[PDB]
Amino acid sequence: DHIHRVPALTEEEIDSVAIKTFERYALPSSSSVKRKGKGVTILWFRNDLRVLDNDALYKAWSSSDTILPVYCLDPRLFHTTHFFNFPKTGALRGGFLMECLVDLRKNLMKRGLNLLIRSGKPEEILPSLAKDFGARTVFAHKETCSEEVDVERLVNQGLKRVGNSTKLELIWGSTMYHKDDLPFDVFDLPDVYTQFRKSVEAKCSIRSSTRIPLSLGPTPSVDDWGDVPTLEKLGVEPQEVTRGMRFVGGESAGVGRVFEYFWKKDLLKVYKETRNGMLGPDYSTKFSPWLAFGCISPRFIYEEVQRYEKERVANNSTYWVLFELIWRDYFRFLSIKCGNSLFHLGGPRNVQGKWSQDQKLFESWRDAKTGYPLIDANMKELSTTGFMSNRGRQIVCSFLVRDMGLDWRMGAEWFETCLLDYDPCSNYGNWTYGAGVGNDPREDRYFSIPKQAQNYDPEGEYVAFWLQQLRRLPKEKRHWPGRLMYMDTVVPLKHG
Ligand SMILES: Cc1cc2nc3c(=O)[nH]c(=O)nc-3n(C[C@H](O)[C@H](O)[C@H](O)COP(=O)(O)OP(=O)(O)OC[C@H]3O[C@@H](n4cnc5c(N)ncnc54)[C@H](O)[C@@H]3O)c2cc1C
Ligand SMILES: Nc1nc(=O)c2c([nH]1)NC[C@@H]1CN(c3ccc(C(=O)N[C@@H](CCC(=O)O)C(=O)O)cc3)CN21
Repeated sequence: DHIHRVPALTEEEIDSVAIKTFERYALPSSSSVKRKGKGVTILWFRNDLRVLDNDALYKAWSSSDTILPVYCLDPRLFHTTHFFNFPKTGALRGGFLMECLVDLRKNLMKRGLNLLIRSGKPEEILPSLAKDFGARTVFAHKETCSEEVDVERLVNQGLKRVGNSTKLELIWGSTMYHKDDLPFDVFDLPDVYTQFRKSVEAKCSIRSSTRIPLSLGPTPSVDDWGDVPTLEKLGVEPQEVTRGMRFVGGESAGVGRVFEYFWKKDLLKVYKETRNGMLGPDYSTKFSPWLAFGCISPRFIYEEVQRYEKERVANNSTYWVLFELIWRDYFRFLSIKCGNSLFHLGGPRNVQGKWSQDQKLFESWRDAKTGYPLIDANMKELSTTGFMSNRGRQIVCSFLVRDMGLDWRMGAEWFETCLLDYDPCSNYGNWTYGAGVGNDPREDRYFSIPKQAQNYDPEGEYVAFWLQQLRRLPKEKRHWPGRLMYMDTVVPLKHG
């Protein structure tokens, strides 16, 4: 078949939906906020590429009279992964990022601002801009993992080294439940998801999304706002989606997908019954890439769900989308409690010894040549589109770790290279769980390829779509085609 744009909306539809959505959440009046004499501030964007429900943007605006929005294309983002040195950012996510930047500049311009784009390290670019424009502060969202917090440290020290006079203000964001509202400090986050969930749902409230004014200007006088970099300048060979889902970067496209899934298609009311699907855009929200880049936020999604429940229907599916967003919150907070044990072979559980790093075995998994259609189709979906269904990710993870016996980080780093929605907290969090090195032993499980195939792809419709040489075969053969109609198997399945 062809490439399915996600969202499937036309460029005009995306623009009108974005306008209506921005309109719906616009700040009624800026009456009560005085900006006179507050000076210049720099807003440093990272993975919060949106205008809507952006607390850093709001705080920057309300504490200044002029804002200089900046995005730094950090050279380290295009180097290599930590342990196995795969590309740090694969071509597909890189392409999605560029679309996100183009859209952010466009949306900032609509509110009277613009986005200064520079290529280089934030700790070198920001202190320089702060001095040049006499900014009193640099606002940004707080991140949680080692690499990102190290950059925060370098930027903070860079600003001090040019004087006091300039402060880095990090704002908590990204989560549906706010860190400050939790019924426990993250150091004491429950190691069992169910307990974390029951606690926040019983003792916490979700904050309303932050309303942003329609007028946010002016910016300082800038001679060159910068071109959006090209992947080629960054040393990445562009790659386009040849088949399947083609996700469209940017906040505009993101709110367009929320509109598309919830309202236009009215699929939210059946979400829970379909979320284990693997084929097509319809089986789940597909919000992950926009959430990862911060093109959309969970507080916004929650308010849309509330409106849906009021106007259309409230049931187990409308609630389940929130259940899943809580999983995202959980791994984000867990990243703080775990620190770098999140990336260590033994994981947070600080487990065992073992594991092979057999390059040949790994490559067969990576290149979709394991000989098992269920596995191969998923790995091909990933390298072709930068996305994989949640069901598929759990399965390929179990296969790599349990059937192939490989160092789980090889799989985690490959996902890091390929996923449009790559998020360290969620990626490594879910990998530690699947690998059995997280701190909830009740989640340690082996996925039977035959059973999974039977339960989630009975007609072999999914593997057939991705592995066209199986399309002619009847089911039964689709999943056990044999070595001639398909290919040899690289390893026996660990469980009979
Ligand atoms: C090995 C492995 C690696 C993963 N890597 C990532 C990753 O790098 N980034 C990422 O965002 N998700 C990751 N996931 C979680 C989950 O598979 C994806 O969020 C989901 O497939 C994204 O598609 P969706 O938006 O249609 O999902 P939906 O089912 O529509 O869920 C809605 C939202 O809930 C959140 N969510 C749902 N399930 C999970 C989960 N298990 N953990 C965390 N958040 C969840 C996401 O933000 C998602 O967009 C991983 C899962 C596994 C098993
Ligand atoms: N977005 C993102 N953020 C990250 O921080 C991150 C990724 N992705 N991808 C995976 C890598 C690997 N992660 C790691 C892994 C190990 C240490 C580590 O062992 N640190 C030592 C101290 C420094 C040293 O001696 O190496 C430690 O004792 O914790 C740090 C970060 C950070 N990683």
